Amino acid sequence: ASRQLVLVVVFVALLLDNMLFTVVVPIVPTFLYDMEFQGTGFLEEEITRVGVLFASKAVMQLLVNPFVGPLTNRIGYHIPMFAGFVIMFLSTVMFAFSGTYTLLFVARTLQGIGSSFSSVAGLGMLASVYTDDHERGRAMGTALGGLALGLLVGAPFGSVMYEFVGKSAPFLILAFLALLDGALQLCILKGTPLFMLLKDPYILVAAGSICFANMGVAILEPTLPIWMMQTMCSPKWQLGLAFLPASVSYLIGTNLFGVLANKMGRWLCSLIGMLVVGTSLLCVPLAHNIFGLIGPNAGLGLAIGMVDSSMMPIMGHLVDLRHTSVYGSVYAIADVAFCMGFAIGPSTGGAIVKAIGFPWLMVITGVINIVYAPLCYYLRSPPA
Amino acid sequence: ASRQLVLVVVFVALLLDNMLFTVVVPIVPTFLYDMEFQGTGFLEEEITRVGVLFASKAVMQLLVNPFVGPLTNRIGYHIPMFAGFVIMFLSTVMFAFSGTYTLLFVARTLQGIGSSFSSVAGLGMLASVYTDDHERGRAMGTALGGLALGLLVGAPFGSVMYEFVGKSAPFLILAFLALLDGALQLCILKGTPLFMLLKDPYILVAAGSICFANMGVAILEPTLPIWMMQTMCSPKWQLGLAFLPASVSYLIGTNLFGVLANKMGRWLCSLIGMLVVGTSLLCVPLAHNIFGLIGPNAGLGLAIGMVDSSMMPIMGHLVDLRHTSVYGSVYAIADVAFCMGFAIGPSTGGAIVKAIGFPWLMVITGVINIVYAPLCYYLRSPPA
Ligand SMILES: COC(=O)[C@H]1[C@H]2C[C@@H]3c4[nH]c5cc(OC)ccc5c4CCN3C[C@H]2C[C@@H](OC(=O)c2cc(OC)c(OC)c(OC)c2)[C@@H]1OC
Ligand SMILES: COC(=O)[C@H]1[C@H]2C[C@@H]3c4[nH]c5cc(OC)ccc5c4CCN3C[C@H]2C[C@@H](OC(=O)c2cc(OC)c(OC)c(OC)c2)[C@@H]1OC
Repeated sequence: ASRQLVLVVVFVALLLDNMLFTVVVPIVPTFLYDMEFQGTGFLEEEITRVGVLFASKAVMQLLVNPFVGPLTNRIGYHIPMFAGFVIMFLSTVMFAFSGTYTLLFVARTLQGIGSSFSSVAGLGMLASVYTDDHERGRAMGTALGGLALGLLVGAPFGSVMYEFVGKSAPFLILAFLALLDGALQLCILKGTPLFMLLKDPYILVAAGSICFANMGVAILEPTLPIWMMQTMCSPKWQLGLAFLPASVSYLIGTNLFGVLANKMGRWLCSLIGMLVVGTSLLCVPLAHNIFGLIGPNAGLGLAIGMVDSSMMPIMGHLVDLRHTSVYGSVYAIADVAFCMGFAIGPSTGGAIVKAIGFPWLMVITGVINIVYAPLCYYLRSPPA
Repeated sequence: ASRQLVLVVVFVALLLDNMLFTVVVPIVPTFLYDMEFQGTGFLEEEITRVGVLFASKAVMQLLVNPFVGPLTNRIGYHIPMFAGFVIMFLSTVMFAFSGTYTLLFVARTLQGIGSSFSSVAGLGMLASVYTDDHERGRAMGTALGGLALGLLVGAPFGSVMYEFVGKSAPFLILAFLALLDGALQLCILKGTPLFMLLKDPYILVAAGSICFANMGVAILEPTLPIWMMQTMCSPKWQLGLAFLPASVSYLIGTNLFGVLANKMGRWLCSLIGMLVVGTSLLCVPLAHNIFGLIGPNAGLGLAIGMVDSSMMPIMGHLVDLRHTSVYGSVYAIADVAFCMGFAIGPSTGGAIVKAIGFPWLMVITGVINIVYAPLCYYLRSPPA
């Protein structure tokens, strides 16, 4: 029993969750194309179903989030984390051994449930173990940076491993890593609820800004590989590599602008980030080769880093100013915003790409971001 | 008689016209203040009249512009140019000796008529003298360079000279320069009309682009000095110097982006420059000292330079692609945009500032520019 073991456990759990989220994007469209028969343009018939597949995790996470907290209060913290590891291992094995469409849907649903359980339980355990105030910050920083590390490491992993070792290599590797995390976890040892926090306009503006900024990436996952295979004629191992700028630029932007944004005002950072997201999504569907998506994706990642570094401190400041705040107050609002974006984006986006073209979806999302960007003016000098 | 005299005549005429347009900015409100009266404040009662006074030039420029063409065809070019000198000299003398509000109105009106006549006749004479189709570009370029140069030394001239020499000095100097231009002038010697060009959407979008880009500076003239004397409490000689960044930044931006815009697309330059304007007009009314306007004014000038350097070649290309083009079709389409901007901006700005607050006007203009910015996506790849 030591304070570092819980940190390493939460680190590995969040890394595994984000890696399993990201790895699926290069793999599902390629597998669905391969099972029927770069050859054919029949993917338009399946776009609504591939889009609805991705939203299952967000929908189940939203459905299961409110019940997690009371369970942790009445039966502790370790058992919900063990449940999360078991569900994650079941999800990864089901992904590895699935052959049809329904099995992948079940895998995504189970992954959503396990992710919600593991996230809430791990945050609770890290809060409970450290009781120094200042120390909690350096622990939460490392644990939350683990998510970005997993996102960076796992984006081109699946696409490269699918065409070389097979369809069951990355999922079994993630299963072994989850088994290691579970084995490590085997050796261990209030105020203003969220629905009141979402009742004031100042928090709602920030949450909507975060959701609309992340919908650029939310609706680019299930629709970009299909677009690449239909038009660009790129090989199957480069589909995951097109998302590397979206992660590297995000990490660079979040570090640099967490350093710099306090000097020139946070609302200006949010406005410029939203505008850059809109312009980047507008310029995305003009590329005729894989090298042409290096620019717009990088700009997109930089603008999302802009918004995510300029909005969280504003949310914390508002919660401290007008309500009573706890350690995880900002986390619940951020998670609700992310899940709402990931659950509303793909489900409507698939319908839009069947009804009309893929570029019109990008133009619509960019225009929505640009129109919403002026509304960040409200956040400056928030009244008590 | 030669070909380098007409160039200097058109140069001096455009230079003096722009100086007389710009030097009235910090003289009218200060004259009203020191004729009606730290300082008791009532300028909110007269802001509407001050705003309406500035629109007369644009209004009867638009009213008189259609009639100058057939007159030039029937009776030549030199006589309408000499009439411009006579009307401009009358306007500057009237500005020098005016004491009441009606005289300033009629002087501005005369300046509008003289500016329209001088501009049309001068461009006609420059086109008539040169008939090489290569040196004509340099001939227009020098005159428009003088047009740009006037607005640099026009704004921080009246404000500085007013508090040190008096109210009758700069107008008399401009009158002497006008008489010199007339003395120089004394020793001298068709397709797709405009109303059909304003019928296709691809030109109307560009015209609205230029107009809504210049409305930010159009509504900033009559209302910024009054705001400065009401809040910032600056001396009377610093009102004119607050517009120098909007001139220098505009010149720098127009040079750089005329060099650079073709590499990254003209529509993207316009889209980026219509958002810098919206942010600049939003950060303008937050300053609490004179030194806080150096940033937003420079940004506004840079964005206007971006738009004006990325839109004119688009208009020329569109007119060549879909219609029949002449020497100054882009000139006419730009004039109809500038005059509409200067005629619609100040009046409604005065009404808004007397109805709601001054900062709300800049917020509305910035929101309008941001909303209209996505519509520049249409201008890429226009069909034939
Ligand atoms: C699945 O990806 C995630 O799930 C994370 C990211 C979401 C999004 C994203 N997805 C991609 C998928 C790709 O595959 C092809 C490629 C690129 C991207 C990008 C690029 C852009 N990107 C940003 C990532 C943001 C992460 O969230 C946090 O960093 C965070 C930080 C906090 O501390 C301040 C929080 O506390 C308040 C917090 O509360 C919930 C969350 C978020 O959840 C952990
Ligand atoms: C009165 O100001 C004008 O009247 C000129 C400018 C309008 C606007 C402006 N006003 C100010 C007043 C101030 O006092 C306090 C301070 C700052 C500014 C700024 C800063 C920003 N600025 C830009 C200036 C632009 C000029 O117009 C052209 O340069 C032009 C070029 C062309 O060549 C391509 C044309 O041909 C197609 C053309 O056709 C009609 C016009 C325009 O008309 C001549």
